Amino acid sequence: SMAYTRYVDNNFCGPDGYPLECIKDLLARAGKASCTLSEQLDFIDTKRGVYCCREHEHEIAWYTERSEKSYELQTPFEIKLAKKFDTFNGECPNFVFPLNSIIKTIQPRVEKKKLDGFMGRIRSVYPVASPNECNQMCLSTLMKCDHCGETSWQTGDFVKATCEFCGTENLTKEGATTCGYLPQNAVVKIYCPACHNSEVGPEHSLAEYHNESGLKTILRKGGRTIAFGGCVFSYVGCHNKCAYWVPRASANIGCNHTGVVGEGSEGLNDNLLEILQK
Ligand SMILES: [Zn+2]
Ligand SMILES: [Zn+2]
Ligand SMILES: [Zn+2]
Repeated sequence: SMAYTRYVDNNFCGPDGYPLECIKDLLARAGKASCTLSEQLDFIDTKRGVYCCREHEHEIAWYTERSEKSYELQTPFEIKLAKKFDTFNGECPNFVFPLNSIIKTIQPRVEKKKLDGFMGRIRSVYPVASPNECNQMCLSTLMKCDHCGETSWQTGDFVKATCEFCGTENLTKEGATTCGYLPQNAVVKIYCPACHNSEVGPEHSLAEYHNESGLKTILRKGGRTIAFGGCVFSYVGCHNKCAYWVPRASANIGCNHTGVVGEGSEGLNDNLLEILQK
């Protein structure tokens, strides 16, 4: 969903599950910005499909089932199923979800008399009496350790994980990720710079959190988003100077496992599937 990227699903959305600017422009110029996805994809095929943008090339790596919402409005949250495109030969690039997966998106909760502070914010996602009922997820990154130089599944969150071998804390590196088995009231709870630092404070805005978080997000339709381990995370709010993210979208490859995404994920998922059968 950058300016241009080659690889798309059969619905012409990018590897991050978001629409391409170039395709959005093409649809706008033809006066089909607010048409259904089916009608926009009919028109894209009229413009020669993956060659629809004359000045660069696209290539379909994934089959995905999405909603009928206008291309411009499509998000990872609109994906329901993800697999390799039947007619694409070779290894797929990195994709927001694991192959042969089903996706569930969190519905925003309705509440007559909304609670104050974090309780109102978290109850917009999960029906919990307290924050204690939320279960923090196990986000694992297959990466090399700064200390012992072993490459293993290090467990933690989006930003940091711990080496099982030597116990050294490592910043999350590029490589295969997983959110493991999705628990009930699944949350990611991380240190909040905006809460802790004396310049901002724990009554900071939603905007202020993202400004000070040090995490890479883009303000886009569906809100600011972080993709990790076969989930797409949205920011709920802060409780006790800790930022709470929820898997607004979560993949399921079987047994409620969020599966593996990133370098080598196809091999790792195939190996994982043979365990989950048992
Ligand atoms: Zn294009
Ligand atoms: Zn280590
Ligand atoms: Zn905060």
